[PDB]
Amino acid sequence: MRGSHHHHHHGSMDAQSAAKCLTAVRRHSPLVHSITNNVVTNFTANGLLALGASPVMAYAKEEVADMAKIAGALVLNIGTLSKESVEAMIIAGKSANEHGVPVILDPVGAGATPFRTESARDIIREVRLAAIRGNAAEIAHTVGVTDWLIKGVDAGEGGGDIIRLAQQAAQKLNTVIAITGEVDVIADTSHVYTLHNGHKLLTKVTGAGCLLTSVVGAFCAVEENPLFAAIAAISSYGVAAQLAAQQTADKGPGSFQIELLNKLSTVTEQDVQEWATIERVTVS
Amino acid sequence: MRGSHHHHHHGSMDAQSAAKCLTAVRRHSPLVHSITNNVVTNFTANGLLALGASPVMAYAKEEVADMAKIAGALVLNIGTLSKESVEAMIIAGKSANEHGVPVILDPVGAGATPFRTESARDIIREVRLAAIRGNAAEIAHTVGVTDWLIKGVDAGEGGGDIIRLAQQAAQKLNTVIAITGEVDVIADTSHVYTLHNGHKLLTKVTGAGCLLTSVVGAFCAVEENPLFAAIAAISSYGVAAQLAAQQTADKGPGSFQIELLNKLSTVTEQDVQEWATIERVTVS
Amino acid sequence: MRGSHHHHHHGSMDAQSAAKCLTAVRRHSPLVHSITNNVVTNFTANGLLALGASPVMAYAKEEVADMAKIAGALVLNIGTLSKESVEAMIIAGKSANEHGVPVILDPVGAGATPFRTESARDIIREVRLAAIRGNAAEIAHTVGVTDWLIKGVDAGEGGGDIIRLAQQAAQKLNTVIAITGEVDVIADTSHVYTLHNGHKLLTKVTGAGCLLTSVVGAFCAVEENPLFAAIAAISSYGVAAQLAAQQTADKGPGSFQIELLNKLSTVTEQDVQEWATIERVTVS
Ligand SMILES: Cc1ncsc1CCO
Ligand SMILES: Cc1ncsc1CCO
Ligand SMILES: Cc1ncsc1CCO
Ligand SMILES: [Cl-]
Repeated sequence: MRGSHHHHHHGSMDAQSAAKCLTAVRRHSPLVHSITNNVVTNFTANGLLALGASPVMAYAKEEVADMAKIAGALVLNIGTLSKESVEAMIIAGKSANEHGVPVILDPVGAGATPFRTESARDIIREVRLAAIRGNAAEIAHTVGVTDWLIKGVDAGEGGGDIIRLAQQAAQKLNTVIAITGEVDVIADTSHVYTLHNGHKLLTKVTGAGCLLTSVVGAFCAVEENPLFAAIAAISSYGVAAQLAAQQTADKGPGSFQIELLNKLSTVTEQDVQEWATIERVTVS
Repeated sequence: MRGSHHHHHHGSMDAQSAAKCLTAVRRHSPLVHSITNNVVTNFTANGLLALGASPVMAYAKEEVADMAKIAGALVLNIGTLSKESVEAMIIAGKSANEHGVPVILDPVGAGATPFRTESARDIIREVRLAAIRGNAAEIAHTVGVTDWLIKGVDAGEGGGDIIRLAQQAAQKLNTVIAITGEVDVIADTSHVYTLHNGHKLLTKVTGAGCLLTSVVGAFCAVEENPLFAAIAAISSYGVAAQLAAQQTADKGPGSFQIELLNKLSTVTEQDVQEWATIERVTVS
Repeated sequence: MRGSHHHHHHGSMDAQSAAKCLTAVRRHSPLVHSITNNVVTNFTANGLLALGASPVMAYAKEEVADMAKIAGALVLNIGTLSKESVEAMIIAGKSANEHGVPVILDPVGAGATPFRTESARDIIREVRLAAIRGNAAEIAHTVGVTDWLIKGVDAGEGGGDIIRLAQQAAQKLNTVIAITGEVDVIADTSHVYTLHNGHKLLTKVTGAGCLLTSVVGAFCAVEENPLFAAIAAISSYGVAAQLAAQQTADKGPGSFQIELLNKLSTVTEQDVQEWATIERVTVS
């Protein structure tokens, strides 16, 4: 089911190709194996079901190798990590690597404690990753940006710094780096894009980001290029979120959470084509 | 308190009696002890509360025997099992057995990985179960395929193939077998029934089956005969699910999940007596 | 971010001051580190985000000390405790004590099993707590090392005994004791208050109490006096609950839960000032 829905020889990844990827997810219902934190398990599963994917949660070292080998994508999330779960994530990741199943990492809280930072690097060192999704601070700490410079990530300013961070981190780790924030930045070793969809309400629902990383996995299961896969995932999620906010912005984060689940199931190819905002960044 | 709300010497289980058990659950608010997966814990607890029962979750080997013996029912779910949690489930089940507390099992994933099939089997070997609730494949692979026939060529589900599986499994494991899905069959050693109350939207809510097994536990806490208890539980859940679906319409799986919790609370004894569809199967 | 929003010199704690603390919580978005049960993690995080706080969940002994020292408050909840989690809770509490981070305890199920009663007591013995939040029975079983320690009249149920229970527990443990029920009673070593806000629908939402404890934590992060912080937290929460009920009372527990999250976000200073019912108990 891992097809090719876009190629740079035809131009920059765009809304139409993103919309195609979404339909492929609905069509193939990829099995997405998540080894995530216990604050977002139920939400992640429900979000994936709403979207049209097949979620599976298995954490036991006695069975993670077997589950990951048959999955369409593997997503590792250290939100509530333990030494045991980190072990399982690497066992699952190696099985995934051996079988060609793309692996996505969400380094939740990397930088907050040495344990999270090191566990994130342990995974990167022991597992080949198709992509890493996180906020600017988490990415900077994970890749090793020098202490004193990290501050350069604070506040909310853009136009190059965050864009360069993404490309430099991608070049260093040889993977796709997706930094979400006021403006989202996605890059691989030689290409960079900025995405402009979503709604601030997402910052008021726990797991909004964790679920997003799982959605990136679902798209990575049907699109061979993780960059394009991630761009389509984030754009689709963002449109779904904007549509959800229109119906609940005035009600509150509770109604919005529920409506996001509804929209992930009702958002159409037409919606993405019409509202997705994807911009290629001139790199040179 | 567990009593008898129906006897075979009073006819075959019917909606009338099912509604009576629902009222009994709400009147006694039985304590239902769950040792389940972290993907459905919150949803399971909220569903039981809405229904009218009192949920409690306890997993540590240092207390499961103590919590189980004071419960009205113990429910074991292997959704996100670990070697340690299964050992805890058995310790809990044995305490329940020694104190006369009904034990219900949900063999989630049995047949998907060897670890899961064997874990389900270990529990069955060490714990006397009042009932087992799961899908056809999970029941078949846990008991082991003996009878293969059902129907040739993809045409119809038949129904007799599942009825056969249910009763055979009930006889082999000497327990109540509740198989749910498109079919829906419940049976014990000498009796078999078919229920017809559900909705496809349940396939869009994670833990929809896990919560259903917990509800079966709530009913077994007040109805002495597990066959009657399971039938009442599933019928009531099914009616609630139908009402939730009506109210939901085309809103989405998020709205439906919320409405299911609402209806488990507002569904009435009269609603059950009216929509519960219970068919006793005449096999010979 | 921990300032003082009231002083007994200006009289007793009142709605006006409660309102100010709420605003303080939203201004600082205090980081609330919770080591809680797996049935309420998502609800707890979502509730804190809606309120305006910043939740973080960390449980591994490899990081709980590092996470606690940078938090605004530490919340310990034994709902689904394990030998490992209790150990981690104490490690986190000691670290928090070393840095002046307020620690709140929710002795869930204390008295139901010896392991929980013992565990609750081990934490109290090893960690200086700012406050303990639970129901009458849990507080009674926790402090009642002997059946005579807490002096009072033994009879059916309890009420006026609650105020006396609170006073004695607060004096014996040297901390703030918040007992919630149809009527809430909060006390420290020298003052006693009863609160009268909220709605019975809260008994139908799992984690309603666990979240409240976390909210007490968020307020303690911005108000140096734990008694005052606890009153403001419980009053604000109750008001949000009444407002949510008014719009959900006849829909069901599912709708209510969602509306509670909405209201924790939309409830204003004015709402608290007008609805919060705080009464100082003339004791002497
Ligand atoms: C806030 C939080 N803390 C640990 S995991 C988590 C969920 C990410 O949204
Ligand atoms: C998605 C999931 N993972 C383990 S159990 C479960 C719920 C089945 O609906
Ligand atoms: C009911 C329950 N059982 C274990 S923790 C818990 C959450 C408190 O509401
Ligand atoms: Cl967990």
